[PDB]
Amino acid sequence: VVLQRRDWENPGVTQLNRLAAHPPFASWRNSEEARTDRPSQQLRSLNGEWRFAWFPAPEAVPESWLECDLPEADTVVVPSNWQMHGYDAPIYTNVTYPITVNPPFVPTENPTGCYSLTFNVDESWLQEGQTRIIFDGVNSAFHLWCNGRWVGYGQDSRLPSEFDLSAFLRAGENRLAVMVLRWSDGSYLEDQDMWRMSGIFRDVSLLHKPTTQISDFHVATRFNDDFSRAVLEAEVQMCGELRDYLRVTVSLWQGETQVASGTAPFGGEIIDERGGYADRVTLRLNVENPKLWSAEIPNLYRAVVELHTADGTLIEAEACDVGFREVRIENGLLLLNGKPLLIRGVNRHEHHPLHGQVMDEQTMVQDILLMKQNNFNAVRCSHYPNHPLWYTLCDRYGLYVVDEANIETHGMVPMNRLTDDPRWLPAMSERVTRMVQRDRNHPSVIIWSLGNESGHGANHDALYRWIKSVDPSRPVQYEGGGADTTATDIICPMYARVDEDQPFPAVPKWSIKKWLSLPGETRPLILCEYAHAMGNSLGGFAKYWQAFRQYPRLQGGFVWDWVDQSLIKYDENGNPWSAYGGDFGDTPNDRQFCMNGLVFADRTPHPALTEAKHQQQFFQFRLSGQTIEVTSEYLFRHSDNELLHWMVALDGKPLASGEVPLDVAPQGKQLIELPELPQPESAGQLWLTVRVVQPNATAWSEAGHISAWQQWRLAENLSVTLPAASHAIPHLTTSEMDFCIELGNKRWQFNRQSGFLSQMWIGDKKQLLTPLRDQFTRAPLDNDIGVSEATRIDPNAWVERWKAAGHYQAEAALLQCTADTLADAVLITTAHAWQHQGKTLFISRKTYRIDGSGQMAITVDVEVASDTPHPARIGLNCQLAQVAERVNWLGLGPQENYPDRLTAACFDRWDLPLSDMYTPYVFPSENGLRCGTRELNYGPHQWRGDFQFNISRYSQQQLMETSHRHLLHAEEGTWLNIDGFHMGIGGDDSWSPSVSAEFQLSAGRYHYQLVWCQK
Amino acid sequence: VVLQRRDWENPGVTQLNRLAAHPPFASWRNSEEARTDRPSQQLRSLNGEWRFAWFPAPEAVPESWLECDLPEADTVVVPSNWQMHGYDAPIYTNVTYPITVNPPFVPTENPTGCYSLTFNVDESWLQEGQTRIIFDGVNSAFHLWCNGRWVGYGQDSRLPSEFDLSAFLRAGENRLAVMVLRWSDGSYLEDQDMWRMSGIFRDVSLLHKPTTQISDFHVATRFNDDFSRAVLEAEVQMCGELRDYLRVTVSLWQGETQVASGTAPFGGEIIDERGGYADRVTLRLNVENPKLWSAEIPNLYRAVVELHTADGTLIEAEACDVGFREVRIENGLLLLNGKPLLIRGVNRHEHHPLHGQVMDEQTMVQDILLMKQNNFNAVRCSHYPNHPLWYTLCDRYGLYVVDEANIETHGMVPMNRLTDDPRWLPAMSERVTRMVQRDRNHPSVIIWSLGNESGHGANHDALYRWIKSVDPSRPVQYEGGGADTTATDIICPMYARVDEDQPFPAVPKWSIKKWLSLPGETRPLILCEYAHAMGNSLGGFAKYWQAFRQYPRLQGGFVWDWVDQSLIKYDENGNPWSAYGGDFGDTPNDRQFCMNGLV
Ligand SMILES: OC[C@H]1NC[C@H](O)[C@@H](O)[C@H]1O
Ligand SMILES: OC[C@H]1NC[C@H](O)[C@@H](O)[C@H]1O
Ligand SMILES: [Mg+2]
Ligand SMILES: [Mg+2]
Repeated sequence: VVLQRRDWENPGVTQLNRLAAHPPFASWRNSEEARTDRPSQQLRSLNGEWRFAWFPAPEAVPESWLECDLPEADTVVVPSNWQMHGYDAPIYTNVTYPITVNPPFVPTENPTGCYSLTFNVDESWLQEGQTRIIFDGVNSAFHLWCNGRWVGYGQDSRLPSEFDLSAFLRAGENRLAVMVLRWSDGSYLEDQDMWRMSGIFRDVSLLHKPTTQISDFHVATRFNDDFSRAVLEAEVQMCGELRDYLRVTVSLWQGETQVASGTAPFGGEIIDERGGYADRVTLRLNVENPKLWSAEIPNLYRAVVELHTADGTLIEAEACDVGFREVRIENGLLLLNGKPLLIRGVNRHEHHPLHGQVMDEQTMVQDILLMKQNNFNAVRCSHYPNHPLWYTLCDRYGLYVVDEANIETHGMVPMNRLTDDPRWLPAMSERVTRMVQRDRNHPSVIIWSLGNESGHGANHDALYRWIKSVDPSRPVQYEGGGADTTATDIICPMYARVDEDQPFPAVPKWSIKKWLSLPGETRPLILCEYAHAMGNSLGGFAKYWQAFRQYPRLQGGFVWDWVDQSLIKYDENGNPWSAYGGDFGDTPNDRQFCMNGLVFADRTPHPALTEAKHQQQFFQFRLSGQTIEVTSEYLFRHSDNELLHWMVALDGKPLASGEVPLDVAPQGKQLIELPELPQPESAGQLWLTVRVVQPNATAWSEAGHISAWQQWRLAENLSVTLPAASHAIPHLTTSEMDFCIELGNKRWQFNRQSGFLSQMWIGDKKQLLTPLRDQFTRAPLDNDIGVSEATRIDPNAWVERWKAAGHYQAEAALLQCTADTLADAVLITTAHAWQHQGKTLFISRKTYRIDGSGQMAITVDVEVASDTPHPARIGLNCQLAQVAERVNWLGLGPQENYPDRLTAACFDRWDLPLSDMYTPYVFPSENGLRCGTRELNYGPHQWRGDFQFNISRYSQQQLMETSHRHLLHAEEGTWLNIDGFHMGIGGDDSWSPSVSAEFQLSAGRYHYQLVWCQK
Repeated sequence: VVLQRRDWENPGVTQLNRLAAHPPFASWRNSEEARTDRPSQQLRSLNGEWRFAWFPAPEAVPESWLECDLPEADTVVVPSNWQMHGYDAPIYTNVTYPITVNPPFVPTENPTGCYSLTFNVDESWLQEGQTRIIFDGVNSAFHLWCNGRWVGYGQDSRLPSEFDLSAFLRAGENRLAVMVLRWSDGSYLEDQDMWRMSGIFRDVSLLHKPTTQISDFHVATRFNDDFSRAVLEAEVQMCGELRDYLRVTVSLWQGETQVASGTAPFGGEIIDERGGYADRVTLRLNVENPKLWSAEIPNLYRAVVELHTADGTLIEAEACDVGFREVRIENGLLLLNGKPLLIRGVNRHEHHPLHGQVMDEQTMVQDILLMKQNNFNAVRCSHYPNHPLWYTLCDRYGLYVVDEANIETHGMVPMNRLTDDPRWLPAMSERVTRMVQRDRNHPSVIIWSLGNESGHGANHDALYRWIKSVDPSRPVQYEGGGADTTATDIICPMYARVDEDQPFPAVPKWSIKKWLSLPGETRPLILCEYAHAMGNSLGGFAKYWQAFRQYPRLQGGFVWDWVDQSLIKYDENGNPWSAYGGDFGDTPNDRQFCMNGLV
């Protein structure tokens, strides 16, 4: 009968015998237990060891399995995904569906997981009341049997399914059987860009309720004009037999103090011509001076709802956390508690590198702490409802949540083929209505979303209107169909740029400043995705934050995204390594496109995370003379856990220091006057640095946490002292093959055929393994490669333009190599031309001046053909012979920084182990650059100038040829790249050229100089 | 397997294997035939004599009935209601449901009608193409078998159900079996004040289409400021295999004269980031000085849609009647073709004293003539979609139509118990979406209605918005929940008085002059029911007509109602007499309250 109906290939059947959706219940039988949130005896977990067998299709499952255990089944932990235990491969695909597109049919080869559990039920559970089983998430569809008898069917992987088991359970031993299908007609609605996995991946519980029970309750808060008086409105519904003696009490607690209370019999007000709801009641509770909930100060109350008799015998209690806050759109602005929000948001997927899509408390808490420590206030549930514990932790720690329906049909052509079709309106409505019914009581949820990337169809407008009518208290947003349709209260583009338009047919992406002012437009604009964090990325991030602060109706956005979705594999020696699409034999697949996070899958930060922290800070600073103005960007809190540290330094050396407490009202200013600063004798630039420190621990941070910082140049004294005249003169030797210069124990050799410095000796120890040569290329970054789908190549991507022009293959030809003795120096002059099939790309003219002090001054002038694509860099590289433990530099740091991502970095003297100067991105690329550098020390060498550098054990050629970080091997010696100039990295998106014109090397002529000496 | 699933007690299953809804098709294989509206060889009627047996429940039907005819079955005419042949009693109840209210369950004693037909299919129908069966209305739910094999299931009594029979038919003799249930979970949505009857009560047809076919088409008309230039916009969709040589032509005819024409290959404009519809095409035809449709002068054109090859071989044609008119609400007034309407309307049920709820051409024509001879210009389909011929006759003779979804839950307490519940949103959406997809091309339909007497729930606001988005060309109205909710473009009270207020709790009936001017109110007001014509009645009628003429935003209303719903019984001498509720042993019942007509 079950394989006869094939309910998984039928969009009109989304469930059989499933109970209504409701807020989370524990059925306490004691009000004190409910108030203090203690564990309930009536709610029993079935997590643990279950039996499991895998089958290639549902027709291959033996009939005996319903009756009793299969001999060849294994013991496995629930919750889990079965791909993580090795039964079949996880599939990573972005847009293309992982099955043939033939809606609503799915392949006959439909992998099937059979789970089963034997468990004991207590005798008191069968005498009276209702027993239900709850599956918090099953992917993608399943049938359930209890003691051999069929119970029901469910679809939608991301919301709980509940079934009544009262008529199926017996005293003693019981057996559940659950058959889970990988594919169903629900799969057409679940095309998110993520690993496709399956199984029972969220918790399983039994819940015991009495026959007369609370079946639903809703909480709402209404305010006066100044938020000094609130009304809590609770609506309660019951199921079972109505009696005259039944009563409902709602009490409101703040800690241990009862703050409000109300009691009533059942019976709503008249609703229409036929009467009202006999089985419902509304309580109104007045609260004076309520403490308001926000992400800055997450004040919660506890509401307890009791069903009891008139004589006062308790039947059951339920409870939730309540926050008083009002969200609304007024005159084009999104307001919380009367103030305009600025969203510092990120998109987050539920992902764990060992457990796949199984989430636990420990990982959720780790994410929330790291988010708040980096100045995030908001999270977008991309793109499905989360584990129910997630919303509780966002209520307690304080994050705003955007809660999103599990609907994405990206792989359809056109994108709205299903969402414009009335036969799929039933399936889509279950995904939205059940999410709102589960989550409507959480204060942290402030916006509902209709899904992601499904075009714009009439089913979207209908569901938009359904939510506005059942829940008027939250705005609704939807990005599909060009980001400003009639199904959204907020304009919510993805990857729109700050200043540049992208005029695509039908769905243009205006620049964000222009979009606000299109004729007729009045809504606020919040980007649902911006700043694609794929690999070495977030260039141009500061330009979004400058716009968000200047324009009132630009209210921020959600970065894409929090955590890299990589998985762990083991090699032959059992060493773990990070894997991406294609590494499991999954095909077709979309390769590294699954790794887009600010943090690695193990929750270690990428260098871009510090850039986000700095642009999102809650204190802004200005300097005028000796005065710092501090401006608070808090909306609700006074700065009561904040002190300002300032320091004045001269080229790294500290000169003066101090601290000042911060006493600044929300949205206010404070002026801090600095002491008379010292006048130093010596040459150099003075630097002032301020940092805001939190002296006391919070729920989310340690004592000493740095929350904000800023650096300025003060007075500069230029150096007018001429170098001391030495008595030694460098000696020049000319052979046919070489110029050699000697001075003491030091020796330099220049090859007369190649025209480069080929060797240096200190004593009799060689210093180079490779000559010092010009470099114009970089191992390309993900933003340079410019691919979102592995099958589709963009000929406008930087890496395509550089390969076509021959930048990676260009050969140096020598034009000139000459040597001359001056009075106190030897001068070497060289010129080279880089050519590819007749065309000259670059010319480089160089002088080397070696004086009596030992210092070698290098001067470089480069010309770049105006019709070649602009180069990625202009500098020198070589392979040094020695490996040292430390790197010491005077310049921006201490983390990796690039010309379009250097606002977070500070000028100072930095000292790190060599291994910290390499960023281990899983897909290897150019990495580890430090800009604005004046001095670099490594072993005996010192370089001085005004340059960017990177230093490591991997060549640019090795990083370009290697697809995975675990396959890189350290080379002999150390590779040094020293650049006079370096292109930006981009990252407005990663599938089209995104470097802004002010970060391209387009000048045509370039000059820089270095001194190389031995300290 | 069929009595194991019990699909009739489950609001989440409204159909199995039913094809998509679409405007009426005849599949002509010749453009001239399509233009002149001649009978199609590809559309075959199965009306006539069928076999029929009655059973007290679905579990009492013998298994043999699927294979072959029962000996104790009778010969009966289809279409019919089985209560009119004496198999059980018709029930007249106004508000109270005729079953125990226990949604979604129905009684186990669920009278069951088993119909069957033996018929011949021509050999050319099985070689190529698709063959479908169409039931225009079955009350209330049914399973269908062909040659012993289960085909599908449908609910909603008032809209067509279609099933593909290509894989089930054989050459020579075929047998259909249809098992019809009186009660289903669909009955909770069908609580209209009328006789409760059952059976196959509208036509049954076979339709033959080619494998590559026109699957849907829509017609829309846009105008300049003075109605001197129009654009006819036709959207056409196909099913089957896309080829480069396929083309669509739309021509527009006024009598014998071709007036406009356009041709194109398949391929819509870009819609979004993934492209456009490869299997759709939009033609735009310009028309100068079009003759405008109205109820006073019902000027029609004929649109012919041909699917053909580039060399000009015709694959199939479809056609409809087109009227050029614009309906809109502007500054609080309902305008047709730029002028403010005054609705002289009546509510009409499909009722015949001998045949029950079976409608025929002759009775429809008799009603329309009497309506127009008595100065009516408008009719409200109370409270369900009509027989498809009704809309064609209102196009040709000139009446405005309000077309209403088959949803009424009057007997619930409170009235919005189902329509405020998201688990019934699937069932309700099928009733609205399939009606709009069937009727959107008729010029006579000028307003959509969401149903009748179902309170006001969130399912109403969602469906209101669904229609405004798929069909912006007609206003939407809904009376429930106090007549002026967010689910209506028109204030549409029932039985509000001219000068006197009726201040009921939650749902007051203001007098109509006062309602127009409540702070914030800007919509026009048209009474969806007024002046109850029960017996010796219509006193005070002149006072409504005086108000309608004096106030611009009072634009008329629909009288309740056209025809008395009485039935014929026979005495001992065989003399016919008119019967009302209770005269068939039906109990409980609401007595003479079923007779409310002007005729
Ligand atoms: O990584 C690209 C990014 N683009 C937009 C989508 O919403 C995300 O799921 C993701 O696919
Ligand atoms: O005859 C009373 C009348 N009242 C209003 C209803 O809509 C009609 O169906 C009818 O019941
Ligand atoms: Mg996508
Ligand atoms: Mg009624």
